[PDB]
Amino acid sequence: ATLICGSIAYDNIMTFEGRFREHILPDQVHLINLSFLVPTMRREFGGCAGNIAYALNLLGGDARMMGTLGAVDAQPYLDRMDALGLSREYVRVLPDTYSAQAMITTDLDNNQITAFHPGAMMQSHVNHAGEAKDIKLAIVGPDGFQGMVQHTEELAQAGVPFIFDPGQGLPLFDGATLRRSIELATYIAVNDYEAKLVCDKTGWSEDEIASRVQALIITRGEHGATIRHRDGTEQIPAVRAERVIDPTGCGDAFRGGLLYGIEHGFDWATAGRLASLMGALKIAHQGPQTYAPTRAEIDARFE
Amino acid sequence: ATLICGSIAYDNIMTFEGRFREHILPDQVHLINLSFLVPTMRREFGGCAGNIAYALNLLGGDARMMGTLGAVDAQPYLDRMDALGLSREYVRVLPDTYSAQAMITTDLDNNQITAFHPGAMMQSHVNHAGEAKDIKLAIVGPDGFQGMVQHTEELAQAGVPFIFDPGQGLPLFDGATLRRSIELATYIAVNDYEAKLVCDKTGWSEDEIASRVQALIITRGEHGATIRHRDGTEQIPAVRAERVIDPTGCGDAFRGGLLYGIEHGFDWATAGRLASLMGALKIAHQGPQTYAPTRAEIDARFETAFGYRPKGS
Repeated sequence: ATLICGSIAYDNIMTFEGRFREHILPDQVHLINLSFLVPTMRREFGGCAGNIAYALNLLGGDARMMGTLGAVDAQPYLDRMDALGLSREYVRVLPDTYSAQAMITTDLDNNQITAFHPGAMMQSHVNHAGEAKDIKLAIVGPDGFQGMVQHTEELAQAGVPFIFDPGQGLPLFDGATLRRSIELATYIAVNDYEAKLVCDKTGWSEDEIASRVQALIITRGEHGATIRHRDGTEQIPAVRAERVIDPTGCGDAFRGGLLYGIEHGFDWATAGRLASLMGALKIAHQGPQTYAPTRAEIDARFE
Repeated sequence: ATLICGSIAYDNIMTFEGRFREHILPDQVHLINLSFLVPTMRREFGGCAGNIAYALNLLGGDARMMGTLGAVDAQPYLDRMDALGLSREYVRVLPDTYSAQAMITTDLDNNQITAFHPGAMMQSHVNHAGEAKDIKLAIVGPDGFQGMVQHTEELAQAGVPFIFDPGQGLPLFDGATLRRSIELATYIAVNDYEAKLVCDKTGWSEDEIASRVQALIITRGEHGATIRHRDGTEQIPAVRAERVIDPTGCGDAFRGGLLYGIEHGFDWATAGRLASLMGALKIAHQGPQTYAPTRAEIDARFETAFGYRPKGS
């Protein structure tokens, strides 16, 4: 099985049928005390653990989420996991906390207010990667900082091969902990720019990073991807999209495709293309987890 | 007893370490993209019926909440009403629905933006206010619109005097329904900007509104309140808060006090003062229902602010 260590999040998408600006009051200190009804408040399913697990599930793989939700608002995702046949074993629900979530409100003129609450994601380290069962492969993506660090350590202790994917959590890393995570890692995935940040932060050249992992995966997105291994470098081409609707989640779809390749028999040339294709399949849809290709639709679109 | 019609909600209170006034200006033209971190979210018992009931209950009144909750998450609020000695006869719980959820963001100016996910509140008209027994007085506060209008008509038909408190529900009213609600109403409570809205929407002046009820009560935040009744106008002084912690529920705490004053035969000056005190007692604590003054404390604080002890006439 594949142990997907990452954050589990909701995006609450809210619409204000009105205009924010018409609600500043002319008080000595500008007053705003706006309340508005959101009867069609949307629940978008997110977080990288969720996104990748969803992508690995569609491929026919066996995905195991290790992430933390909040008891205040866990049920919807728990319900969704069960209906998708996803294991909830390593999904810990913590009391008196909210799940990781963004609140996104747009008015009629398309002005936006975004509040992110980290929530249950900041206590993801209560889930210990090593103390599991039947894991052949993992991934560590963006999560609460402590969780990310602990997972890398415990996955190595247990001897599990794992993709280190610091993602948007990369700015929290210093020279030393980034250097440490790379050595313990078996693979690493980043985009072209993050690869550059990693070089700049570690003080190691790309060559030096490569020698410390079985593969270094650099996604260029719309210009494709690259996979640097022992024998050399695969040049993964970009997959032609049906349409561009929402780029949000493509990276995680790409990873879902990638993790299927490693766990199964596929070489880096096929696995890299599998990844690429997953990124193109999600983009033609709104949200991270709305695209739902059947497996036969994936291998037909592969050839 | 006093029937408290209004929303029952869980408040989800977030802090913005900044000022909305710095990012939302009406003279500006660019697309707003305010993005911020909310390190803390506080879950609290809220909703206008809950808050007003809690306040009336603190004073020793008999508050009967009439509102709807959702089955998926009603339980802790029900357990709380039991613990508070608040009767649930008129609280109805609806299957396969969430209770109302307020997503409240507060900034360093104590300015607020609320996204209100009504859920079970949208079904609040499953309650019939005209069937409530032993009711001598009522408030109709912010709720699902259909429920608001229905409570209004039913309480009037049954001859129960009521305060019409449209509050955040006001944009849901058109002119004719607003006018009709006021005609049916015995008292109106609004804040100062809501009063202007009522005037603009009804086409009535504040003078004309006042003439159509026993009292028009207008709250002025930190400047206290105005009560326009048949025999003059009372200007209610603010109570300086012991400290300013959380404005959520201040208006409701005020309504709690006002309702107590009306039932125990307080004159408008004394009723408004008590209302104004409850507001200040509330603000010194986090959450709309965290404050728990004794009746003795309420009384001592009233005298300290106003110069006499509040008495029924």
